[PDB]
Amino acid sequence: NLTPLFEELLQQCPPGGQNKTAHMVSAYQLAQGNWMPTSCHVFMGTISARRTKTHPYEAYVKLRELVEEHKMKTLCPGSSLGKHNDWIIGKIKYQGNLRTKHMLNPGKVAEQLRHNVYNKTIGSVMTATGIRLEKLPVVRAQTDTTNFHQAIRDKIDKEENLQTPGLHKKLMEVFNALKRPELESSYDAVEWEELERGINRKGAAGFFERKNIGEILDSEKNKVEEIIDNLKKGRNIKYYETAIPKNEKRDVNDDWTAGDFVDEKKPRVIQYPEAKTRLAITKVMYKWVKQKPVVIPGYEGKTPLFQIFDKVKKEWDQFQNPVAVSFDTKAWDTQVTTKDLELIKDIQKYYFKKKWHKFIDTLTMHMTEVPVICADGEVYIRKGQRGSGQPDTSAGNSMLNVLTMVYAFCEATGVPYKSFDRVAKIHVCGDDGFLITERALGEKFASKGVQILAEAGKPQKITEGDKMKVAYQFDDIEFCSHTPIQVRWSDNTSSYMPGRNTTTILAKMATRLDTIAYEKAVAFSFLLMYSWNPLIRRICLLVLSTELQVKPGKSTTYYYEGDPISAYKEVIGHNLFDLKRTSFEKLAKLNLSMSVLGAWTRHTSKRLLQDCVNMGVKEGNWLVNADRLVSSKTGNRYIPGEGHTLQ
Repeated sequence: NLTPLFEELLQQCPPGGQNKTAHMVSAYQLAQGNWMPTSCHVFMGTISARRTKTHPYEAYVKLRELVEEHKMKTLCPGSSLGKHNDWIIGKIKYQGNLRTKHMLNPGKVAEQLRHNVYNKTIGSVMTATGIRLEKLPVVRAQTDTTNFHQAIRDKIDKEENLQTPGLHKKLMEVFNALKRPELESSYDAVEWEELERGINRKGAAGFFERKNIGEILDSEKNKVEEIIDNLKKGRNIKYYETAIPKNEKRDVNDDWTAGDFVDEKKPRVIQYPEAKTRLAITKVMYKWVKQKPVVIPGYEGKTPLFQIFDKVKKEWDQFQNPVAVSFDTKAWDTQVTTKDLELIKDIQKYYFKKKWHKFIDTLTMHMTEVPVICADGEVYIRKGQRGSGQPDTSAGNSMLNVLTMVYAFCEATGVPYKSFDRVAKIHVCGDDGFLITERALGEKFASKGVQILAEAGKPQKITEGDKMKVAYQFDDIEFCSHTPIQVRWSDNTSSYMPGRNTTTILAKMATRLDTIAYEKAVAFSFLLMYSWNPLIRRICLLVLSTELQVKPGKSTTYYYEGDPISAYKEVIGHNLFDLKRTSFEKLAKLNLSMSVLGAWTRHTSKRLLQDCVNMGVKEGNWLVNADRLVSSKTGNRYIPGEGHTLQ
């Protein structure tokens, strides 16, 4: 009866190792009585206990006392600064004002010297149909400096999470089972041309950096190569990261993205090393941080969003009663421990050539304890954790996440590490992800996994009944802020597309953070993902019919060469005209938020179709005739030119 209070309390106990020297009892076992707790040091949901005719309520109180005693005996151990970073001291000009409780705020340096706006064409397309933009949810809002200081105190300002003893030994036991020995010690850095190929010249400037990436590349490339050598030999350098709030002017991505969802998952606190330091890290570790080739099992950072759910359902279909168990770690970046970072270090040393291990052993040391500069000049010393702007973020988090989840899953079920790829499939993109396995294993892992994942220091989001999110049918999987939605093509074949709430799609489509060429690029980018949504599909076509003489802009996720309907068929595998049905039920779910907020009218759907037909019945070759129902209504079809989709 009193069993849950033990389970909730067990999520607060310090991680311990196997203690065979005493009796280790379960949370349900404690609720049965005749058991008095002997230590709040917990291991796999068990604690050392003695049998002594106890009342349950007493056992909890002794545990509450055991835990409270330790909490007031293991708080403020103390923050220390590493010598290799002493150089930052000489830069303080004023006293510190962060009022941090767990990390040093040694002072402030001297300072140096964006709005949410609507896309004029798209927005005029929506409004003309009765969509009320004001009713759409806010997206990509910025935050004030006072919330920023409190945000850092709220989420960053935390000591490293305690982890189970010897864990990283076990995590290496898992990695050895999925190493790719045909590549051991085979990675080398790439040359300047390969690095500059896929790069944004507008890469974010450091706090002490004046020039962007494109400027740093065009003129100070020699400076970057100097950084590498000092690291190549194990020499300290001026490592610092700049802290700005998400959607500040310098929240700019160095590398390509798969969609707007990546920006949505960025923490409230963006932390990145200098443009020059990022370039040095990227030129050296290119094959890792960009996962070329992919050696992280189930890493979907390169999988385009329109492929992922087709790719997964092919795995889904091979199980007897599959479930998908979601990973939902609370603010992952703040939970990377120092010991976790050397686990990636020891892994990066595995795949890199012998001539770079000193580089890695050194750069890890800096990342063990990083000096960070706020936008306003306040300086704090972060104990470990992952900076969202580091080049190793997605690569390092992803490989970190798989090992951690496999450990939690395998130890929860009894499945041996070497047998995993046989009884389960996993897919991750940074901290977000899930695993597929049989309902038996999935329900077992989902119930015990929350506590185990607390013992490894990756606490999950508080959920109902302390159980991980379990998907029992395919299109309930949630991944990368999207979810599978079925479509049936004209040839009676089925595929899945990335589904998402209609409200969210409209908002992210109608806005930007501070031209008509751009809006056609957005229209195409959204069309590749959301052609299942008849509202979006037709809005997108209308924008594409707008001033056909203009070429599409190239600043966003995708753009097209030539006729766009061809580009759709090139990557999707079917012509847009072949979309005959969108999954009936799932569309109802995703459109509900539209009616919840009242963002549309009872005739909005019809007014949009009727708006598209008006442009479509006129004689000639019109984009809107790609829509099967529009073409069914106009009697004419769209005949595509040549087309190609490019990033």
